[PDB]
Amino acid sequence: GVEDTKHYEEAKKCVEELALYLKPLSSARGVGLNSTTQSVLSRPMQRKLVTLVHCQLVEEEGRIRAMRAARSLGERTVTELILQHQNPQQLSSNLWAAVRARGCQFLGPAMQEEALKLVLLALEDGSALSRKVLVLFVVQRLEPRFPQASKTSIGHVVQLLYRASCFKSLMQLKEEFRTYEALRREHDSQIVQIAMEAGLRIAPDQWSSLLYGDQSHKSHMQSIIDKLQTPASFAQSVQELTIALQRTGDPANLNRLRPHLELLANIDPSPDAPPPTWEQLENGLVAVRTVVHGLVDYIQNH
RNA sequence: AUGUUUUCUGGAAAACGG
RNA sequence: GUUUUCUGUGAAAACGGA
Ligand SMILES: [Cl-]
Ligand SMILES: [Cl-]
Ligand SMILES: [Cl-]
Ligand SMILES: [Cl-]
Ligand SMILES: [Cl-]
Ligand SMILES: [Cl-]
Ligand SMILES: [Cl-]
Ligand SMILES: [Cl-]
Repeated sequence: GVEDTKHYEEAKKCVEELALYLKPLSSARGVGLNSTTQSVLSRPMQRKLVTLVHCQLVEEEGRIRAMRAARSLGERTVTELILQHQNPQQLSSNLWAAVRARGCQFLGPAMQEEALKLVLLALEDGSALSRKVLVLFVVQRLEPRFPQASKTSIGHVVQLLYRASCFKSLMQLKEEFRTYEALRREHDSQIVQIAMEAGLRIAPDQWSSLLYGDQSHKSHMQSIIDKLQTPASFAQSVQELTIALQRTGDPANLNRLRPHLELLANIDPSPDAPPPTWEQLENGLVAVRTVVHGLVDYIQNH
């Protein structure tokens, strides 16, 4: 076209403004005291900003890299927004409330492990049992050992495996889930998905505490989280931030960032992606400037 | 990072088959 | 080609020396 240069100039201006947030004080948490002048931008955010800033927008290859970098920055931004907004003291309560609202339940690390191993004792041979019969089998063995357990709560553990698509009036375990390691993984993954859909962001260390009551299942939880990551993850995470914000009313109007974030999520990150037009380059960089500006402002004020 | 872990990603050997 | 044992390389991600 002949607007190519003009698009370049706007794109360059966006990147210039973003680069200012990497300067030692521009993103300070608070200027009241030297001890609080640390940047609000996490190490991943700073890495991803440096990567974008380094893109040569005067070369096609540089423009392709800038779009990938804009997408990566925007996806991390949603996570940072959720994390800053998130109330650590209400986290476990919001998690179990989300689980229980779906008629599911996590009885606790020792009780849940036992419930699942009992389900396997009944079903690992391929038997197809009615729900009432399976629940009864589990309750008769579990309840004397864990008096807090009940027929109602075991039914909820069974519903969680059901909602996790582990089965198939009659319940039969899929062949792939007829071992404890496989069944437990799918169970754990379902809880993580419930948490994410509730707008929660929980790290592998805390997941290990919540689901296992120790710190020796971090890599396992990290594995689960990573297998849930797809190209659709960024767009869904935008909708999940919305849930998190509605839990408290969104006084900062973070919801205004939605269209910009959704534009970024629509960026095709694959290497077989056609280079961006100049228009797409400008729009993408405006969007990522707007959201990073949004994040920094949110943290510095809240 | 000559640090920890995770996701995706391609060769050796053993036995068998044809 | 099937099954088993053992193992490459690269890209990316989280944690993180801070
Ligand atoms: Cl340039
Ligand atoms: Cl470049
Ligand atoms: Cl919260
Ligand atoms: Cl829910
Ligand atoms: Cl629960
Ligand atoms: Cl327990
Ligand atoms: Cl713990
Ligand atoms: Cl671990």
